[PDB]
Amino acid sequence: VDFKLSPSQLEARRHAQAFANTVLTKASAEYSTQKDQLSRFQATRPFYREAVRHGLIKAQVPIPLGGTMESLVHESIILEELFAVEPATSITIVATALGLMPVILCDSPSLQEKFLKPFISGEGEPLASLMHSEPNGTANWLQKGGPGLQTTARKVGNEWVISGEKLWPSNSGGWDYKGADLACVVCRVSDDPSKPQDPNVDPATQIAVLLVTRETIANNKKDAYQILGEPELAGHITTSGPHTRFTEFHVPHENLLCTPGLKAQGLVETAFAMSAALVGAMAIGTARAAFEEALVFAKSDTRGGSKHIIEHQSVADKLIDCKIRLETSRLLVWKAVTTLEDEALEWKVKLEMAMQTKIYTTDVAVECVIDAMKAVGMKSYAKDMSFPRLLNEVMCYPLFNGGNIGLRRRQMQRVMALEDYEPWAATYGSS
Amino acid sequence: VDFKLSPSQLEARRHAQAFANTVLTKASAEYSTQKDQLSRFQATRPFYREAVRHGLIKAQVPIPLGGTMESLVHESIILEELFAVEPATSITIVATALGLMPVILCDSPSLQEKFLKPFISGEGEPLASLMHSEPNGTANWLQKGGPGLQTTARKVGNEWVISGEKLWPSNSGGWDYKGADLACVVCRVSDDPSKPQDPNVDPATQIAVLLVTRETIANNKKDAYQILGEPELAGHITTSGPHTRFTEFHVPHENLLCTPGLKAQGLVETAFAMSAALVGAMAIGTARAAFEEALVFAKSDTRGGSKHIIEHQSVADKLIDCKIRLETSRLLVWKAVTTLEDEALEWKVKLEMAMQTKIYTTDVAVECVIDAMKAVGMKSYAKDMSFPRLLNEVMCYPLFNGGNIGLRRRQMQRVMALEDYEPWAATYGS
Amino acid sequence: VDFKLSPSQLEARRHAQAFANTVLTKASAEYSTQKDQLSRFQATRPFYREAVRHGLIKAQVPIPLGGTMESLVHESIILEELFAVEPATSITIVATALGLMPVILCDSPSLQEKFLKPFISGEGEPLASLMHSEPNGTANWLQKGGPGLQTTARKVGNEWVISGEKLWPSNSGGWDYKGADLACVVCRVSDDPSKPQDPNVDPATQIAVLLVTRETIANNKKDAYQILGEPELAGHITTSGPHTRFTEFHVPHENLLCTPGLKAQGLVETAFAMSAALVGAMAIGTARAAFEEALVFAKSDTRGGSKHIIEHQSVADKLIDCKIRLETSRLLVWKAVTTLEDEALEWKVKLEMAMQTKIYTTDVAVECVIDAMKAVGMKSYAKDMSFPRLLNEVMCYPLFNGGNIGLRRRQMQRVMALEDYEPWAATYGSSK
Amino acid sequence: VDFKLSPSQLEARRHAQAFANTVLTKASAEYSTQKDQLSRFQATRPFYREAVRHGLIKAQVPIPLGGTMESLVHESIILEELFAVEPATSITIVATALGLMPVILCDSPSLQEKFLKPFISGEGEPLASLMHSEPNGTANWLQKGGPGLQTTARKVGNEWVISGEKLWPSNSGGWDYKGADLACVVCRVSDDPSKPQDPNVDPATQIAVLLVTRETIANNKKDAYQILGEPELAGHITTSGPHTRFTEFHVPHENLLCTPGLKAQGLVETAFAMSAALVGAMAIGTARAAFEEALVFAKSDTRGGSKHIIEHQSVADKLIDCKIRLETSRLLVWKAVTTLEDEALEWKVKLEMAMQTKIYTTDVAVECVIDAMKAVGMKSYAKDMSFPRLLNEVMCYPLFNGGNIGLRRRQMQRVMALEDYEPWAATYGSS
Ligand SMILES: Cc1cc2nc3c(=O)[nH]c(=O)nc-3n(C[C@H](O)[C@H](O)[C@H](O)COP(=O)(O)OP(=O)(O)OC[C@H]3O[C@@H](n4cnc5c(N)ncnc54)[C@H](O)[C@@H]3O)c2cc1C
Ligand SMILES: Cc1cc2nc3c(=O)[nH]c(=O)nc-3n(C[C@H](O)[C@H](O)[C@H](O)COP(=O)(O)OP(=O)(O)OC[C@H]3O[C@@H](n4cnc5c(N)ncnc54)[C@H](O)[C@@H]3O)c2cc1C
Ligand SMILES: Cc1cc2nc3c(=O)[nH]c(=O)nc-3n(C[C@H](O)[C@H](O)[C@H](O)COP(=O)(O)OP(=O)(O)OC[C@H]3O[C@@H](n4cnc5c(N)ncnc54)[C@H](O)[C@@H]3O)c2cc1C
Ligand SMILES: Cc1cc2nc3c(=O)[nH]c(=O)nc-3n(C[C@H](O)[C@H](O)[C@H](O)COP(=O)(O)OP(=O)(O)OC[C@H]3O[C@@H](n4cnc5c(N)ncnc54)[C@H](O)[C@@H]3O)c2cc1C
Ligand SMILES: CCCCCC[N+](=O)[O-]
Ligand SMILES: CCCCCC[N+](=O)[O-]
Ligand SMILES: CCCCCC[N+](=O)[O-]
Ligand SMILES: CCCCCC[N+](=O)[O-]
Repeated sequence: VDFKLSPSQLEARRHAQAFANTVLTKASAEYSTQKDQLSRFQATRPFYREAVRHGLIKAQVPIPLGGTMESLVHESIILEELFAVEPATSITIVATALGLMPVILCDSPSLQEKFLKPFISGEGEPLASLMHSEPNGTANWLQKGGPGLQTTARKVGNEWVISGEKLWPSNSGGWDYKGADLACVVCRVSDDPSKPQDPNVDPATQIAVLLVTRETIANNKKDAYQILGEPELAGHITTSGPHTRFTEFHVPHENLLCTPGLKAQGLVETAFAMSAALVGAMAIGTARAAFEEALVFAKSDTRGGSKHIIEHQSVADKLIDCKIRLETSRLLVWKAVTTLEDEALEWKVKLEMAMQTKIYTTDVAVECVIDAMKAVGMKSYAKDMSFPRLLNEVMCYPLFNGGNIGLRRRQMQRVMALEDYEPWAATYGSS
Repeated sequence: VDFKLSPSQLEARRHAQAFANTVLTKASAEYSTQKDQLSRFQATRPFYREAVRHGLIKAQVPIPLGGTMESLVHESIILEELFAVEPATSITIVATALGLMPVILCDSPSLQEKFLKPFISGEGEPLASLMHSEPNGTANWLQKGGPGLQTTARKVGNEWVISGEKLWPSNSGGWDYKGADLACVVCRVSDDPSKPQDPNVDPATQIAVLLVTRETIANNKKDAYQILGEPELAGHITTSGPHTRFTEFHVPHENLLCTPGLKAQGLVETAFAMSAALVGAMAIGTARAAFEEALVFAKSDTRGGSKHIIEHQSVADKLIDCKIRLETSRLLVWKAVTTLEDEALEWKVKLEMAMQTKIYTTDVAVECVIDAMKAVGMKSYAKDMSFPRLLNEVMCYPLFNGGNIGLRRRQMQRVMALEDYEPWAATYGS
Repeated sequence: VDFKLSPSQLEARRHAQAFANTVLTKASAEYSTQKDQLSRFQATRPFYREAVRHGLIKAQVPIPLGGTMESLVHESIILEELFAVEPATSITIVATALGLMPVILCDSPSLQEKFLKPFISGEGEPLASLMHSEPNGTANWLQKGGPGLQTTARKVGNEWVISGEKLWPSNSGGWDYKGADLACVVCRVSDDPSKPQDPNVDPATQIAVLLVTRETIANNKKDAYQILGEPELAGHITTSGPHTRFTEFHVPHENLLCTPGLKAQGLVETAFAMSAALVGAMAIGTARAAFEEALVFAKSDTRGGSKHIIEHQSVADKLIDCKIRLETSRLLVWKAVTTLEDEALEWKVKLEMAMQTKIYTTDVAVECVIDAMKAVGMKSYAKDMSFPRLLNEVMCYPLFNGGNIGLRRRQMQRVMALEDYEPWAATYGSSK
Repeated sequence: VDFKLSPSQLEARRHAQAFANTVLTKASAEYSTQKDQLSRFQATRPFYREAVRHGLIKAQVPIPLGGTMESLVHESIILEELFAVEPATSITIVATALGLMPVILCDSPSLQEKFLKPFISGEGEPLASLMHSEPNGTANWLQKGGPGLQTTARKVGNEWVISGEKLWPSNSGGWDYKGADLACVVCRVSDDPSKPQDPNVDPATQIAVLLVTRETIANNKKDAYQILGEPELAGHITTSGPHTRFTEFHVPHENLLCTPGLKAQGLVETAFAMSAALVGAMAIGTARAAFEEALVFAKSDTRGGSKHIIEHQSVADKLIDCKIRLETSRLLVWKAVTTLEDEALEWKVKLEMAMQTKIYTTDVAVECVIDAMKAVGMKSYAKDMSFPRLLNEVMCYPLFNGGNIGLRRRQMQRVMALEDYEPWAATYGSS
């Protein structure tokens, strides 16, 4: 057991820090002048171009697939540094990563070569999006006897036809609402969308993922793909994750990611279990920013007293609790990603580790930001400090990438209920 | 022991609700348009105008002083209902209340008559402000051996001369940066405004409060009263609480609220204890709004499943936590204001109850909002729901009106450490 | 609205303290020497005797029914004072109160006169028990399609025959395992106990409460009522709440408390709702003792430093947190009992308030005790301070009288899910 | 970065498990009949004997010093397994380990050879004790202007004389009240113990450690070493940590561990930093036992309903919180002990990490047991389940080995306040 970083991990840290400090710090000057979410998102396009120029999108794709990702620990380090400075553009990078995951994870070299090509070129500003979430919600998307996903698909000739709505998937409409360069659209198979999901079939058997490109959208009637709105978010105010409607939207059969059913469901589950672990690094970067701002302040400011406020035990208690939350969170993320990379472990073990990580790191990042604000005091409430941004940004984490209450805890609960659940398998090995 | 509300308390609640629903809900359409904190505050002026017309400023003044305040429980009920709908203007009302308190609490009939007059007229949009807070902080303003307050006053003939800076006090600059109608400026007495506070004197013995009106400002040089900046706040984005600088600012001795010393300090302490308890009503309003929005959602939305989400035990657990926080908070605020009204209790007993109340209610209001968001899920994060606004608004409460960490817990700790501390005197008697 | 105590409420507090300080403080010297739960229980008999002689058992019974209970607030004050000193015997008094409740609450004077008689005499050491809990659990007793209570009853002739097992009900076996003076035994009506509960019938419609006394037990075959064991508890080590087996136990029809069904469930729900609120006073007593010991310690010990430890912010923060939990807890108990006493409010409003009260006060008392220990430090861990006892005692509260997780949270949840739920009805009135 | 266990790490776990299961499980039947703390401790003597025979005492001493300790990760794994089953005797082993540490850590091979000798032999039942704690408290022992330690020492001719009282240090009086085989007695140097400590002297400059064996005690008058009493503990009821008075107690100058002053305080601080980190593993073992007992119950009891209790979301949520607390704890412990072993890192980096570890692991192990009990419900309150013992055992951890409130948080606070504090040095290296 070993925690030391290799020279390439230290170089990824250095490179990510440099990118964030030299490039991302310029973003706010551009996006703050914009009056709405899409406009703010479009204001970040030049920084995502710089990201691409700096190899950061290429770094979202494994080396065997033509990318430059070295490991999930490198990835975790990169995200913590990026989110420690500015989530604008950083969010777009990870949303693209998630949207590429179902293709990265499929077992089909031919499909991969085709769809990953623009993401590993080091050119343009290509966007990917995993379109799962819906207006009616998704916590119950696999509930037997439930309505299931409201975005359905049916085969017609050599085409699939998508009917439904999505909401929240980052990058989905692209820079311009003519679509992401690659969207993985998660659908429930249904020959008659007017009829309810069959209460006697396991919903996981009915899942299909259909790949939708800008060409796909161009090849459809104007009204078949419609952006109906763009949520104005509390924080991450420069991301795009619009409300999209598909009406009789046609997709070629060659764009079906895999055979509909458990294999499709498994690809979605895997993709979101990878993101469950990595989202902890985003949570850590945000909360670390809050902790470091409070820390510097408490060591430099006496608040009209005789001593720096760090000398007050109550103030120090808050900073201590922040520090501990950040340390345990990082350790858990690194354990989780290495667990996911471990070929000798059952999926069950990986999934449970990734759920734990998502739940802990995202819940605890909120407490960390709030305790930092309490330690700094009134000054933390005004916009000449980072806290107002941080408080809004950090509250996204427990809710997003599958919220902790409806989704992650339920996924973890199912694994623990299994007769062959081995709580410590990721640590002490299996029996 | 009784929890029953009287006809006039129930009518105060109805009147507050109707005012918030018919008047306050209209404010957002006006202030949302504006580009900066000050402009948003100014867009709010017609609504404060209506608040005066509805008697809500009079209601901040006790009846023996010519106002219409009926009791602190009536007050608590009004604030809860106002903040459950819209803190814009509501905030301006409570800041005025606070700015009036040192005058209300002093026992000088001629000062009360002269300075409370606009606030009991029912006319105009008069503002008050208690100007205590400073750029450098105030948690340590009474630390023996510390620098103390950085706004100082010295007597020069029949006048006092103010040198220094205030930051945060609501309404202080008025609507137009020519000043609030009444400002109570809290100062440290210093003959030499540049020599450090004497490490050998108890800081409480050096406090003075000077009353400053738009007339006082108009009677000084332009450069003696400078507004240097206006914080852009996370929430309560329509309030004003500027950075003010006083340079050789002259105030008549007749505008000295009381004898400098323990008495001036006691007046500030008493004002901030009353606000300590009443800010709990604010936190309850904001947190209640969150809870009720989450509850209605949980009972009417299945989130793509077969049952309303209130049926999921993890969801119900959050709402149960929210409800308990609110219920215990309102009980504590009513106990505190009642304790404050009791002529039989000693000050320390009242102070300590007021401190517990500010600490508890403001800390748990935050948890209540956040748990309400977690229950609603991803939808709570977008501005078509109330929560983004509520989240920012709620975080103000543990930090403001004397932050819990630096101020209220230390006030409470001092009381607990006194030799004659009786933890249960407000309940079982002294 | 008003928080002022009356001369009678102040006297009630004075009396409870006097009894705790002069009588209950002596109990330890007697029970500490005993080897097992039952023996420890028996060693408290003389103390329960004094409590009866002080009127404390008579005080568990409403005035209209021949007792001396003045109100639920009086009761709340008394319980807090008793538990702040010694839960031995105090626990027996409240367990009796619970056992009396289904009778107190039934609408039948003739029944009440007969069964409450010994409890209001001011003599002897009569014990009551409400026997609901079972070895297999009760969180799901009203789950439709579930097994239901495993203690069943059937009418044979003009008697009822009880089959099954109870576990946990305080005082149930009496002082000598020949039975409590009054036991209210909650059963599920079944004509064939070998057949499972009908999954199509609402469990609440099958509930029956049978009154069993020492005579009822003496009139049955010796093997019809067997005590099988007595749990060794972490804290409250002087109570008795044994494991009881009923086998073809015969009870006279005149001992059926009311018509079986929703009415019988309603009496049980009402009794446990009342205790749910009053059990907060117990939690408060235990946690108050933790708090005051820590506080006096912090104000008189410098732990080798120059200043009393109360002057350290982290220590103060703990005592502040304790104080706040106790203050909010008592306010909620008084609001909840006062709510339950209000004739104008719907049951669901009273129930919901009682559930919140049980949940909040019991959870936060645990925190209060643990924080008081952290503030005092290593010294809190040794038996020359009260904390080791307070620690084990306080952990009882979130688990007992209907656990927060399986019972109280679920009862509250059901009320919140109802179409006509009014969150603030107890504070601001109904819109109905 | 790597979390894999080596074959020797796995054998250590297996061995520790076998020992706890075949040996320590039998201790209860023996100590449960005894009527006081000292007799309960004495009733565990045959079990410590087996422990020595199994090599567990030898395993407390680094190999370079003649012991078998392979690493601090091995040690953490051993302690976790032992305390998951039975803290009787396990606690004695650990107390001995702390007692040995000032010698292990000093730079005197001659002292090390002489005094470690019994502990590396594999025979008898030798006990060590680090005697720091006192009747009047120790959280303020280094406060300038404060009374300081109330156990003082002075040099008289070629001997040191000890005046004062100790309370709590485990094993301090040995099996029979004639003394531990080795006690490191921590003293404040005072020539005239009637005088107050000089408020102008830095207290750390006055610390001395005197080694005291059964020999030293035998060579002194009986009245000069008196056991005044033995605390009756809430949990860990089979340990001894008596109240002892030294009156004119004579010690040969050869038994002086090192130069009094900062060197001596340094040794005490290092020994207590190591234990701070390792006490985490004890708290994990205890909390794990609670979690596992609750899990098994939850997956096999319906509590009179139709489904196992784990299917209830509120029960699962408690179990989930327990697991995350345990998982984050072990991670922090392993990170701390490896940080402590890193020769490249400055001491304050190691100290801050050790403090983090002790505070977090001990506070959350308490929450874990109580959540476990709440999940199981009323059944958890009776002694036919483990929870009553575990609840009492777990409450020791936040209070002992330097309590979080008075000691570990202030130690961490002081480091954080340093002008050159580097929060992430143990992770991302020092600048
Ligand atoms: C910046 C941002 C980026 C995003 N990125 C993407 C993306 O790339 N792709 C994508 O598809 N989506 C994305 N989302 C959406 C995100 O993944 C959400 O987590 C997702 O919509 C699910 O939300 P939810 O967990 O609240 O579930 P919902 O289904 O909306 O349920 C909401 C709440 O209901 C309750 N609930 C419902 N069912 C249960 C149950 N069975 N048990 C207990 N409680 C229940 C819970 O309290 C839950 O929190 C993004 C959102 C944001 C804001
Ligand atoms: C909308 C709004 C309205 C307001 N209204 C008014 C008003 O009408 N009048 C007015 O005067 N002010 C007003 N304020 C300011 C408000 O009252 C603040 O609470 C006040 O400025 C004091 O801030 P503080 O508690 O953070 O103390 P600071 O002195 O700013 O201290 C900041 C932090 O330092 C730490 N600290 C400092 N000293 C200690 C110590 N001794 N012990 C432990 N920790 C310490 C604490 O963590 C504390 O939170 C308003 C602010 C806002 C945003
Ligand atoms: C089973 C067991 C084994 C033990 N092993 C040993 C051993 O081997 N060797 C040994 O020497 N001791 C041992 N101890 C004692 C243990 O290490 C205690 O932690 C130690 O006695 C110090 O206790 P304390 O942290 O509570 O400090 P104390 O000095 O007792 O202070 C108690 C409380 O006062 C408050 N306080 C005091 N000063 C401050 C401050 N300046 N700032 C904030 N708060 C303050 C804190 O709340 C603190 O918790 C053992 C005890 C037990 C029960
Ligand atoms: C001192 C003492 C006095 C007592 N007094 C009496 C008395 O006088 N009369 C009497 O009858 N009993 C009494 N009891 C028992 C007490 O009332 C218990 O609370 C009762 O046995 C119910 O226990 P439980 O809540 O743990 O439920 P259980 O049925 O034992 O359930 C245990 C756990 O399972 C889980 N669970 C089960 N079902 C669900 C569900 N549907 N949803 C979510 N979680 C679930 C919960 O985590 C719950 O805590 C006493 C016990 C003690 C120790
Ligand atoms: C790695 C995370 C992708 C951005 C957010 C995805 N999501 O919310 O599901
Ligand atoms: C009663 C509330 C007054 C408004 C805020 C005052 N303050 O923050 O100090
Ligand atoms: C009012 C208290 C009764 C004693 C305990 C009863 N119970 O746990 O159910
Ligand atoms: C690692 C040693 C723990 C046993 C005693 C700890 N202590 O309290 O100092």
